[PDB]
Amino acid sequence: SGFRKMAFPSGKVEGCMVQVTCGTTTLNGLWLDDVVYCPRHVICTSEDMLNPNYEDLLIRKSNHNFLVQAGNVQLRVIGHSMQNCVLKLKVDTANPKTPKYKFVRIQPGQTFSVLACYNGSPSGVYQCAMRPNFTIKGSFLNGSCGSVGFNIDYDCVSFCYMHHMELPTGVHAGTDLEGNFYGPFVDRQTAQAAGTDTTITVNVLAWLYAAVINGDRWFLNRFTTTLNDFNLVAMKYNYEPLTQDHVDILGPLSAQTGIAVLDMCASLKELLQNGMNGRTILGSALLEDEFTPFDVVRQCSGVT
Amino acid sequence: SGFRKMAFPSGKVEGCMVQVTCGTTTLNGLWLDDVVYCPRHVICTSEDMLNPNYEDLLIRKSNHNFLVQAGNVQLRVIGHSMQNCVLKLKVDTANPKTPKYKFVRIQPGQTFSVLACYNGSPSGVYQCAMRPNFTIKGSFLNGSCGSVGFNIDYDCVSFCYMHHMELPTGVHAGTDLEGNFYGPFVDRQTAQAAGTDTTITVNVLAWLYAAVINGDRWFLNRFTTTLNDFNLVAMKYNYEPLTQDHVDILGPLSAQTGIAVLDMCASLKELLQNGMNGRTILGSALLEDEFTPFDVVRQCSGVT
Ligand SMILES: *[C@](O)(C(N)=O)[C@H](CC1CCC1)NC(=O)[C@@H]1[C@@H]2[C@H](CN1C(=O)[C@@H](NC(=O)NC(C)(C)C)C(C)(C)C)C2(C)C
Ligand SMILES: *[C@](O)(C(N)=O)[C@H](CC1CCC1)NC(=O)[C@@H]1[C@@H]2[C@H](CN1C(=O)[C@@H](NC(=O)NC(C)(C)C)C(C)(C)C)C2(C)C
Repeated sequence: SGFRKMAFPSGKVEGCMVQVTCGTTTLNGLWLDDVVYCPRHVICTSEDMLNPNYEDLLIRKSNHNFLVQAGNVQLRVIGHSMQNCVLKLKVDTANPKTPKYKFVRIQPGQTFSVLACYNGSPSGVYQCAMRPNFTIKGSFLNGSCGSVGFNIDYDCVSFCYMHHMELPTGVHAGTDLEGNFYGPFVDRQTAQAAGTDTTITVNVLAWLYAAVINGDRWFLNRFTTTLNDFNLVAMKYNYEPLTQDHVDILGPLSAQTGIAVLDMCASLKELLQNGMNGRTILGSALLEDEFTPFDVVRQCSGVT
Repeated sequence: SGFRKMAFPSGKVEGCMVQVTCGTTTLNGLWLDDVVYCPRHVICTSEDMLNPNYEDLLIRKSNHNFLVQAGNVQLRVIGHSMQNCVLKLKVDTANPKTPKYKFVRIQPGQTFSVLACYNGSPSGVYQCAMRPNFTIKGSFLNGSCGSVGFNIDYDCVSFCYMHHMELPTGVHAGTDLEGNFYGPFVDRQTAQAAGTDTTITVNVLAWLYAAVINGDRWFLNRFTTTLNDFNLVAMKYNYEPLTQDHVDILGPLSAQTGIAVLDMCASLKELLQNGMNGRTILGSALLEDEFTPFDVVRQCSGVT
């Protein structure tokens, strides 16, 4: 029993983290086969970051300007390109610890593990959700850039996030491993707005199922509701509208609890309308939306 | 910026996890040098667990009754003993992936990372606190027994916890790596009470410092207080009494925020007396006590 925010075990990603240095900027790189991936703003001075022309800045740089270090071992750069907002540094040495891997662009509301790194050394691992507004609420200090988000499928690491920048709330924006930002952000230090951020309704339901499975049932009331009716309560409380895809995704949890999704929506409506009256659900005094149905099924039926 | 419950990177511990099988019971073992450590109740049938005589039960067992598997590799057992509530299985093969390690007994209020494992395969990693009543609030399904808690100091893994049992709230009890339970618990399926559990006051203060460092300051009020005066508010709210050791431990955070500990206590008193009035601190609608000052300094000044 018990329900915690759990990250994937990070070992397979630890073996891929390197330090990348150009001028005095140091950040983290991801070393897979004979290619090191990092944020392209590694080539910028503090001044450059205000309005950088990355093509012109990159042109001043040659292979030998890029100090790539794996532990206490210097890799030799034999090629450099920019793909969108990532630098790819081609090295002579394939990473002998390269796991089976893929690059995936994750969808809003999906979760991933972050291996927060400094100077190419892993400090810590935690679980994050891609918010509907394509930010994450991470823990990222100066040095953390190029730290990566991932999922593990069997023995296969799916890399989905590289850390680039912090936005004015203490929220985080970054790219996929092809260097495409999640959201409207650009890698320039100028005014930029994250959208209004909605609650991942299907995640909150999954978490209420998690609460039921773990014996927290108090919020389970006498009522039911309709897709139309709940989705009207959702709109008012800045929750994302629930679809039949969502109802279908909740099937395994529904079937494990013998609680119809629409009953669970009725409980949710009453929590949104009445609040929680000083009580807790899985030790939280708030509705939690950073667990996918997948994460709940994984944790509550224990897959490796 | 940002503040999250972060676990140590788990790679060094992943390489130590094995599967241990006796009769039809399977759980996790920790393989260090030529010794595999697991919970001794691996030798029990469901019936045995009610009132086991571990000495007599162990006597029915020989080296060959113990199926130790590292991935798809069977280790050969050349010795077995019981130390307190752990079995030590001596194997022919030293773990080639043995990290630099120590066994430590942690104190109440200290944190550690759990690598939750099933059939000797790591599923996930999360951060836990040894509660004042020597339980933990983990995520542990059938199969999780022998999963371990640890800290990483430099390159040195300090193992501090092995998972043994679940108590009636969905709370967890286990041993150090010498097989001594934390708390009054025994490895028998019979009525057992965890003490009343107090709040780790020094941890809550560390977390309020974390909140200030990250710009959440609203709870910072005009008042101050005394050690005696706050500790009287603490007693009433089931908080552990704050000592000068605690004030001294909060020094680095005090000095980083230029906020006197006793002012921060005054804010805490008002939160305990008035509650939070529907507001949040670092995205929590509750006072968080599972971060040590150490964890706050680590995260908020980024050590690897
Ligand atoms: C990483 O590059 C790193 N070296 O680790 C770094 C992390 C942050 C945490 C403080 C430094 N990211 C940046 O430096 C990033 C690079 C410049 C400016 N960056 C920012 O993150 C800035 N954010 C920002 O200007 N946000 C908007 C665009 C105004 C909303 C900081 C003000 C936090 C430095 C670029 C290219 C975006
Ligand atoms: C591990 O052994 C394992 N195989 O992974 C297991 C984990 C729990 C989660 C369901 C099984 N632990 C036990 O089986 C443990 C072994 C027996 C009974 N155990 C319990 O955890 C029981 N708790 C319990 O009886 N608690 C008290 C003592 C009544 C407060 C369960 C009821 C949860 C099975 C022993 C030796 C304690």
